[PDB]
Amino acid sequence: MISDSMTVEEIRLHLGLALKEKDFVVDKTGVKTIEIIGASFVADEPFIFGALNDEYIQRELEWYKSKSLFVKDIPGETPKIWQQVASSKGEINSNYGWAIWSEDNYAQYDMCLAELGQNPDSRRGIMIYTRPSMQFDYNKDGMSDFMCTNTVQYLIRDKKINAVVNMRSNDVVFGFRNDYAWQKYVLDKLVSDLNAGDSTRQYKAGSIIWNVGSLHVYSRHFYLVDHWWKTGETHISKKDYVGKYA
Amino acid sequence: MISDSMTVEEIRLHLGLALKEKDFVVDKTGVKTIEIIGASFVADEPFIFGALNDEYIQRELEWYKSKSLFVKDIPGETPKIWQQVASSKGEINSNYGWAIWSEDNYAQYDMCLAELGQNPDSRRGIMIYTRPSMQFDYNKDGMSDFMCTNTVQYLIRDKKINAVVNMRSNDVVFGFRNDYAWQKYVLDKLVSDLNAGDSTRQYKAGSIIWNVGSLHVYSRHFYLVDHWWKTGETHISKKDYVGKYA
Amino acid sequence: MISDSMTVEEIRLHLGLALKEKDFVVDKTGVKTIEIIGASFVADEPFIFGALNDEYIQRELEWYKSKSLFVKDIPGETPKIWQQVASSKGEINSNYGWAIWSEDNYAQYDMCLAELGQNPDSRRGIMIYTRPSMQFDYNKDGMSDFMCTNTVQYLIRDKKINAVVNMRSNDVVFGFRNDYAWQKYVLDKLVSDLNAGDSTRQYKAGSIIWNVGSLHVYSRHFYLVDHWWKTGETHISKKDYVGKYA
Amino acid sequence: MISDSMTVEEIRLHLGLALKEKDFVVDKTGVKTIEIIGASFVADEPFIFGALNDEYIQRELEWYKSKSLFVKDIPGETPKIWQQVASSKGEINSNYGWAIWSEDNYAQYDMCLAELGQNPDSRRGIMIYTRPSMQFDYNKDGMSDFMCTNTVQYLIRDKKINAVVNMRSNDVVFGFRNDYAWQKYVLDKLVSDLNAGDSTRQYKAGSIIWNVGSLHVYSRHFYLVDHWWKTGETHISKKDYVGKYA
Ligand SMILES: Nc1ccn([C@H]2C[C@H](O)[C@@H](COP(=O)(O)O)O2)c(=O)n1
Ligand SMILES: Nc1ccn([C@H]2C[C@H](O)[C@@H](COP(=O)(O)O)O2)c(=O)n1
Ligand SMILES: Nc1ccn([C@H]2C[C@H](O)[C@@H](COP(=O)(O)O)O2)c(=O)n1
Ligand SMILES: Nc1ccn([C@H]2C[C@H](O)[C@@H](COP(=O)(O)O)O2)c(=O)n1
Repeated sequence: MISDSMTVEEIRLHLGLALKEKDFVVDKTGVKTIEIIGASFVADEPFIFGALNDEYIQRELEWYKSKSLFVKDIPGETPKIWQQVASSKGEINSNYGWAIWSEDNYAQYDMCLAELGQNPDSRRGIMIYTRPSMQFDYNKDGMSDFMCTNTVQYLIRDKKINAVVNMRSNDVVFGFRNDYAWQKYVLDKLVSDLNAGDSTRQYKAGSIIWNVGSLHVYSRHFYLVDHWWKTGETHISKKDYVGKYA
Repeated sequence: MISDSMTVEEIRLHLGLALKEKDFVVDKTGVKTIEIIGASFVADEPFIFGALNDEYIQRELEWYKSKSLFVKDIPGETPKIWQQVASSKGEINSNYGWAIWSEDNYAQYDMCLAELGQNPDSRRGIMIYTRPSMQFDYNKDGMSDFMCTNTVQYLIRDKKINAVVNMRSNDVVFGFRNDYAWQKYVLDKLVSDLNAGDSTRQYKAGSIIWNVGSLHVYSRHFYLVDHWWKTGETHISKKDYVGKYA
Repeated sequence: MISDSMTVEEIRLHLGLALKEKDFVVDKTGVKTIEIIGASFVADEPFIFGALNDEYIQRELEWYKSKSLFVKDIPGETPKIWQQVASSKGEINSNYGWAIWSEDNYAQYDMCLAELGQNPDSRRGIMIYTRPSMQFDYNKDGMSDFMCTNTVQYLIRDKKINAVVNMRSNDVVFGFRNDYAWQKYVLDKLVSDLNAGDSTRQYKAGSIIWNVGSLHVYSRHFYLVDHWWKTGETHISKKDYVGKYA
Repeated sequence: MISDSMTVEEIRLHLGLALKEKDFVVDKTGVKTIEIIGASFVADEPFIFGALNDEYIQRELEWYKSKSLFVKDIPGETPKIWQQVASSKGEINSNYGWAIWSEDNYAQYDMCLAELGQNPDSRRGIMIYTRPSMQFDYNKDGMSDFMCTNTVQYLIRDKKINAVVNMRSNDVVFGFRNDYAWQKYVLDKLVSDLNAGDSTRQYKAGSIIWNVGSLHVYSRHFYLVDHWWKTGETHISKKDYVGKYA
């Protein structure tokens, strides 16, 4: 059986409770955050707070597909968040396409596919993003990029494929929305590739279980939580917002 | 805030429900298991079903401390479970002492200690057990040992250090009891070392949160689940047991 | 006066000298090239090395005429070189017909025609291919197509119309042959259209001056340079070739 | 290899030959010019004919740094050449600081720096000054300013950075001296910024290659060419000059 987990709605409630109680934690940049530690929930919605920007997600998907570890290869103008985190040559660590499709990271996609193709019940169907050398690699050439995704395991039960996503650190507003788009993409891909290998498999995408060490909102997005707490709306324009989180 | 997780007592209940409903899954050895996928609970007891064998746990601790990748170096008679999984030269992968203390695995314990000593609020305080090359390493020289522990992250909040344990696969009866004893040991050690570096820290051991891709019971231990379901006792002698799981 | 420039024969000689001296530069694909920087010569021959394929050039002319930015609209089977450089929807940037005849690129042909029709001596008769936004456009939707032609200026002196072609990057073997066919076409067109406006003009096509930032040969075509260096023949079948550039 | 180009001394010779032969072309103002079409030379001197006025060049540098498209913002008294070419509100197009540093022109300097910092061997390292809409923009609000510089490309070879400057039109006497001072400034800046990003790069300024569609001298400066032809002096006072170009 799949575990009886929280949903995104209940995560929203706990994040609102945390802000209500001023349970703040100081980020490495010096700014405040609210936070749930050891979060586990079914990702039954594609975002938590904020708006869906399918345009950005598609540019990031194309970058993942290229497997490039240089932020300039992100289609179009590179987001400043990617610029500030990059090395002195424009390099990073956290291209998730490189992580699962590069032979440099030991063919994570292909090996998980072969595993599950040979034994559908396997507990060893897993894609390993992070690496032991990350202790030293995260600030190579002055980058600041310690891999936030650790592992994603895939379990086929009742002809549905469930993903168990293990993250170290996930921003609620931008992080989860982008990362979920990615994990949903890869799950759909895996289902396709297994079904294409044998037409009697008839697998379907199951649940994505999201496990996060520190799931947090930054102070600049507190107004989103505050507004939802008052009104029940998961998004406002920063201009239309009124309340103490200015 | 720390998430509102299940406790061991609730995990027992769900496993008892899975057996009651005959929710069986076939293991790679061909034997049946019951199973919870994407389990997440606070490890608030040192075992789930069965009895505590402090003698064995101490021998396995001594083996971890040696950092030896050979099963003959387990003090005394090497258990058969370790023999059947070892390579042709008696080698394995899953010595957790090697994983956190060897320089070959990039000094996991020391680097996580240095991180947390420099920034107590860090989300980057983590010990990475598994590795990308595990896709190929798990059956080197004919061993069968795919690393079950992925990562353990440590978060200091309110002067308590919480451990978030991410496992791929965990046997409920033997695995959890031994693995919990290990993770408790390391958490206590980390607290001590951080406190020894500065006497004003005054950190204390917090919660151990257990995240398991597949948390399962093998058919040979079904009689334990069944007996608990009927009586509420978490252990019987296999000889004293009466019921249909013989 | 028109400047005393190199000819194609002298370009051949310098390219042979570069290969002789192993003056190699590593392409972005990881492969080797020889190269002349800041090349300037009169294009007094329709190719440098290799053979003329009038069949391909005509298919590319028809695509230019359609002004389509999708590579599938190239008549017949699309060359793989155009496929690998295209976006995820089959789109590119470098349709030169779009560049000079589209109203989206500000009517370059028509405006240059009007300029030269009004003042034959003008220094402002120019067709601008590239654009400032090319810094961001070159990898839109995952294409890899940074416009190689910058500008072509047209100067009418002594009743002859001279073209000054400014390119960023030009492949010696395929690039120059195709691109020259195009630039010769447009020059002949411009002469026709100006003569048709006034029968007393009697303009004639003059010289095409080719200016290239990086004029290069890829390693897979080194055998052409090598063979010419030994024999003086500007083409061999790859099968008939014998020498160290296999 | 860098192409074997003419030097400034040879350009002087060809201009002296053109005047000797009365190879005149009528300017748009109705005045005569001598002219070299498709000129390409290494700028190995900071001027061709005339005298260096470091005072004026510094004022024009300060104007470029402000990025202002209004000629009144040139420090001190705005030169009449800039007044007669400006629009009804004093606006122009050809502030080169605006061209390379404004976000309105798509961040030319920064993007070329990011390209070359990521791949030193790149052929895509370029600053695009002009734009397709210049066909309409050159006489906006009655200005007369059609961008004279098209593109400048930068190529790093043998740890030297070579600039390839592509101009549509360049006055030999005032234009080249001012424009060269500008391009030298930017090349030195780019070297500094690349070296500051990584101390092992150790790049040095290479050659500036000057490519001009129409390189010309106006009739009011013919006395300079004539005097040099006779004596070899690259400058005279107009009062001290004696000869038929009065
Ligand atoms: N795909 C990603 C990459 C990064 N992060 C966020 C999580 C943290 O807010 C920050 C990483 O910081 P740290 O390394 O300090 O956790 O980036 C994320 O949510 N998802
Ligand atoms: N420290 C460990 C090592 C192994 N296992 C158990 C979990 C599975 O029952 C088995 C590994 O099998 P698989 O690799 O098929 O998951 O070993 C465990 O519980 N804890
Ligand atoms: N009409 C074209 C289009 C492209 N290229 C060649 C020049 C380079 O070999 C490559 C472009 O690569 P880069 O953008 O890296 O210069 O394509 C060319 O010669 N002519
Ligand atoms: N930075 C600049 C700007 C302009 N010009 C000169 C070249 C021509 O003499 C004139 C522009 O005229 P046209 O647009 O007719 O070429 O200005 C120049 O030399 N350099």
